[PDB]
Amino acid sequence: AEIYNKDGNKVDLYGKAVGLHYFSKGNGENSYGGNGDMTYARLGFKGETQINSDLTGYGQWEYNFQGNNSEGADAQTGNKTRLAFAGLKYADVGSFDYGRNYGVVYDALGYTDMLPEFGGDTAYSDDFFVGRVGGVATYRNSNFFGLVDGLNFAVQYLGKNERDTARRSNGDGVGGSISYEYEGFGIVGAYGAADRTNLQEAQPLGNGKKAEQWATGLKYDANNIYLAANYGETRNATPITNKFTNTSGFANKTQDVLLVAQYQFDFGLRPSIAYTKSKAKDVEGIGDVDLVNYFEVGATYYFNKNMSTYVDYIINQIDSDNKLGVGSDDTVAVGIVYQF
Amino acid sequence: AEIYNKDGNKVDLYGKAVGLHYFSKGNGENSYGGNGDMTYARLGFKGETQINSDLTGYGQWEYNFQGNNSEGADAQTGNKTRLAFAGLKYADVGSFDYGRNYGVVYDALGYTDMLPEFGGDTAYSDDFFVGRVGGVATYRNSNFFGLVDGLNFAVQYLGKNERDTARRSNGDGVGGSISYEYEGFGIVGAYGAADRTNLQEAQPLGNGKKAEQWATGLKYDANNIYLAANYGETRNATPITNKFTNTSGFANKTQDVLLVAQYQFDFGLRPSIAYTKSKAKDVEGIGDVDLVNYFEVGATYYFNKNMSTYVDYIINQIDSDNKLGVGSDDTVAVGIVYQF
Amino acid sequence: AEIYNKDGNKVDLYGKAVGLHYFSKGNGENSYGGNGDMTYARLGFKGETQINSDLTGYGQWEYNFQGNNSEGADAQTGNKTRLAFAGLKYADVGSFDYGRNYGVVYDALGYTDMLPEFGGDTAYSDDFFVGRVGGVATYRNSNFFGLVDGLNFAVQYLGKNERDTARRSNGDGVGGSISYEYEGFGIVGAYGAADRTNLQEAQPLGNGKKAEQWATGLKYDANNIYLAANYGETRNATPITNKFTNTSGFANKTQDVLLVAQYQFDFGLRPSIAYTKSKAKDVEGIGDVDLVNYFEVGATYYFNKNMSTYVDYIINQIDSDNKLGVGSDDTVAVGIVYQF
Repeated sequence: AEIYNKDGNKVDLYGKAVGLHYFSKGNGENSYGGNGDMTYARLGFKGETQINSDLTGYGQWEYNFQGNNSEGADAQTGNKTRLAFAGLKYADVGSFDYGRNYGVVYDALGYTDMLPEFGGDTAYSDDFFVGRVGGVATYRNSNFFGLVDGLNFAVQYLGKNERDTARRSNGDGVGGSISYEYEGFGIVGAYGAADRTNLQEAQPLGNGKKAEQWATGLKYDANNIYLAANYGETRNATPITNKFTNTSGFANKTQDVLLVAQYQFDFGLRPSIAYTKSKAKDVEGIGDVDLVNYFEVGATYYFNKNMSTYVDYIINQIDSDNKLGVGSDDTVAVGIVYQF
Repeated sequence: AEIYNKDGNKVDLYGKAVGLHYFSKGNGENSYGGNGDMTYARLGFKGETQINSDLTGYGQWEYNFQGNNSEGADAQTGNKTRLAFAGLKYADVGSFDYGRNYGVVYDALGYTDMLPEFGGDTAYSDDFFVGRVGGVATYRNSNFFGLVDGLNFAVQYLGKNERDTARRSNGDGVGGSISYEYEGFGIVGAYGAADRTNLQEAQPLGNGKKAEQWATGLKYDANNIYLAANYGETRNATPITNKFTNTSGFANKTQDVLLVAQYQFDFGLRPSIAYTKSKAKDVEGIGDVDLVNYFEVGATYYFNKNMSTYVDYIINQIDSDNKLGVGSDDTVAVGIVYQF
Repeated sequence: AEIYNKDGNKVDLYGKAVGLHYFSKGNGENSYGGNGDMTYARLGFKGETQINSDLTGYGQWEYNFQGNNSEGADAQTGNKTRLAFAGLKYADVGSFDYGRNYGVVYDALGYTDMLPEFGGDTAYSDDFFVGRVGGVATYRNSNFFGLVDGLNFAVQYLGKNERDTARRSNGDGVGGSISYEYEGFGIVGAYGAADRTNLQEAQPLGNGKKAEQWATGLKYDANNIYLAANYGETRNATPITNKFTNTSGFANKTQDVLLVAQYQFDFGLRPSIAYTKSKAKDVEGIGDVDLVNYFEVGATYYFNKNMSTYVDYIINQIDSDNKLGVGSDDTVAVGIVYQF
């Protein structure tokens, strides 16, 4: 909501409350998304200030508050800042921001990250360029300097983040993306590469000094229809766990595909169908193994721009024999959302 | 404060800062409420959107920020989300919300939870139906489908929350409440029952597979007067500790009474008197033992709807011999509050 | 931003997003400010309500959200409430607030805490009267009861805070400050003294039962110029670490000086030069040793009241032989800030 607009500065305070539950058999330990209460809230602000006719400054901060914790010792489980960045945008020259922000490969992966609750499986947080990540400098360009309608490109530098776990760490790297959109159609490519830290190199799973991620997308978003596909591959980038040996690391190689189809009826119903598969290769001790493999059926009803509910069912196709011990059971999410 | 109201959606951003101190003898270790700085702040939003003439959607999120922690290693002690839920309300049919919300037995216990700082002793957080708790689905009905002025009822399902401590866990359960209010008078009953988790069943204190809580209330709230009483009992629900053996569990049985009387002078003074007693029975190794036993005198002055101060004194009647090692000393709280 | 103003109550919701990076050689382990992403955000509210013609009530809460953490296990590192207090102000009689607030010796140290990113080295958090601290009661007086233009004084009681570390603890104490400002000139003195806790007395570094801090300031702030100096000394108050022995405590004695000079050009550039030196004496096993010793050059450009960027370079003069193992390398910070 726009809670302040004066002197060329406008501020957006936003947020939501999501009542959310997952249903899966038994513990949910052997399932796609687990089991139980998953309620949470969000709070964020995004600001935009007019410095002059050609120059705008902006910033944004976004936080996640889990609402499925006690008020006791686990009160903080899963809380975090999601975004925190400030930047400048000039004319048709381009924009630059720094902070915690989306890695550039998400420019492609965004095409399919459209499911009510699940999906966007390969867009991992703190995983180089595929998702939200800290210390990223990003240059963006709209309509090629104002010369080409619908053509955008982006260049991003990722600072080194040496953390106490290999999962959330990374070395220095560079990536970029390019996209063209014309009258309903969208196409996008993105690539990123970066050094791995010594801690990542010390993990049992994943072998190499460099990490690489890329992905391409096609979409059609005209009127009430939404169709999109993504394809991508990664080297030493995708985080994995062997539940049998309690071993952790990254996948030497992955190949992923994501498809989504949805339709928005004017009366508020938005049915959804999707497919996602992420395969890993050359995993030490395992070889080839599916990481994600499922169909999705679901729907969201929008009462309005502020209220909605949704069901999201995961027809999980990972088999009970999966060599990594990836969960084989289905998961369904039901939720009710208030946002401003 | 209503910081946004447009297009049928209104948003309330609220919060307060409370400068608060407790005074009790010595360490305060042997006292009712402890000793020292107890300053804190709150932040929350509650939203309400008009979907149509008969349908409203709504959500709310509420957080506690302790202000008596250092900026160091204890920076987070006692911080938590208090409420996080969204729901729909239709005509006279009723309302439904899901998320972290008040257990239905609080519909009764609310009558006496009216003291400036203390009181509401049996309304434990994450304790089934008596207080705030996660994963609760709640149906509410006002004026019996629009047919009976002042008659309300509520039905609530509590999802299982299997946490890492028995204190904050619970199994599946169902509860409800009914209340009738007419011209100053209020009466209310509520009951709740639920399964206990294996972790709760493994604790030294408390024996049984089921937990049960109920309570009834009477109140008079006309003009400047406020009088209210609560009575209630619980089985395997009330959390307790034996300080001698450092043993923890739940009370097999409790019987509780809460009384409050207050008067609001037009010039802003609101004097308060209260009595609270919570007895436990069949406690392993102990038998019968008082958990809470005190009189309360205190007062709040309201400078206005935004500013107030208060003193709250606890005449603690727990004896120095208390078999559980419950604190025997008095406690007084003094506070100054800014809220919006 | 003033997001609500009605019925004599005005509320300020403010905050910022700061994209921030530090550059220092190698690990940055041997440097002044370290190395890497240092992005963060702030959120706070400050409220002011008219109780009557002579009486205003007020409160404020301020929180720090680090934006250089993963969304994983370190998600919370460095997050905290900075301020949380409420108070009343009456006529020319004075104001009183309680909560987490600035220690009174900061009334002096504020003169030089003016650098873009660094500086204000001796204003430690949770360090008695020099910085933000919990459970402080503060009386302030403006213009000597309305009798003396520019003369202010303050008296502050510090409640005991017995925490789990000696660093963030303190005993009871009292301090005050006095300041006089006339047409660009400012002068200020402040003193504070307090008991030390048993935990502080048990630390290897620092010997004594009492802690003491004082400081004086002179400044000139007319037009576009800013000049200020501070001098101060402390006993058993300044927190220190011996990196060689991994020993911790407080400095028996410190003597500190802080100088700053800045100029604000009308077109938005604000160049900055500074000097800071903090020496410790009678440190067990060491004797005399510099804690801080550097020159600062830097600048901030203000695009407007909402947008800015800055570079801050620390010419670190601590030598590589420093007996405490204080970092000897330089550090430069670059940042881009959006605030409302």
